[PDB]
Amino acid sequence: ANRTLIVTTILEEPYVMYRKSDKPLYGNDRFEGYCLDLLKELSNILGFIYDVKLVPDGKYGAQNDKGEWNGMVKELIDHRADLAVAPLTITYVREKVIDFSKPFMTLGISILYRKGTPIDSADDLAKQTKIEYGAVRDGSTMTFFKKSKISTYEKMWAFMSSRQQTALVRNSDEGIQRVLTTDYALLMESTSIEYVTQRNCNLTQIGGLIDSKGYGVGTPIGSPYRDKITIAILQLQEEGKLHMMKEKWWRGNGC
Ligand SMILES: N[C@@H](C[C@]1(C(=O)O)C[C@H]2OC[C@@H](O)[C@@H](O)[C@H]2O1)C(=O)O
Repeated sequence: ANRTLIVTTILEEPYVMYRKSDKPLYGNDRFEGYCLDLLKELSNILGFIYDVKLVPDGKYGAQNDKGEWNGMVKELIDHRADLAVAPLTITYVREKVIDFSKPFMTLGISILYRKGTPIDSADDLAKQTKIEYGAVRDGSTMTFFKKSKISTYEKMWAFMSSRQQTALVRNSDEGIQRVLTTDYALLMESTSIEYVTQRNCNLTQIGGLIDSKGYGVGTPIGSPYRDKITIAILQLQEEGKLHMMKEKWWRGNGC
């Protein structure tokens, strides 16, 4: 408990954001959000100090054809970060190469679209071509479709990848702008959809959850921190703190 832990993260509202201030902010103070509040709580419970670095390449983490990982996942593999604290989705393929705490938040893939249409499910998207749909390129949602053996999701992946230049987007902001200004539905995690729909009363989640998973803190395989982090997350849940943090960043208060 002396060396400063390096934490890798990624910009994604309301998890991780640049704090605004009339005066200059330095180091960790530049960042705010649900995950920064979480990290602070974890650091208090476990008694460590930390240095927040964005993932250099700006990516969550995916495998290329040669099987090579990038993004926050690779930062951990290569021991360039001690922890990843982000909306980092716990997946089977990632568990092969990094360890995750128990989840601090649960979510599933769902659909962000506008209100007032006859679209009620992924099946409604899949059976037509007029409304475009896609996902953020190279994250867990995209990979879910790429790897699905379910007929509907296979059809959807065929659509997304055949029209990849338009259907797949670079980040959440691009995807939301597409929903706002074109006839487009974004495949998106339910937690992130909820943030958006609270802030724009024209937008809605369409249908239910397409899968069921969690965000967890990532560590390099074998890290002693992983189980300690799980214990801390369990404590925060027990204390009602995870609920309070969600309400602070999704609803409003407090503050
Ligand atoms: N959390 C995902 C990344 C991503 C997704 O693939 O869904 C990218 C971006 O997509 C929109 C929304 O789901 C947000 O939480 C982000 O999650 C991951 O860990 O790969």
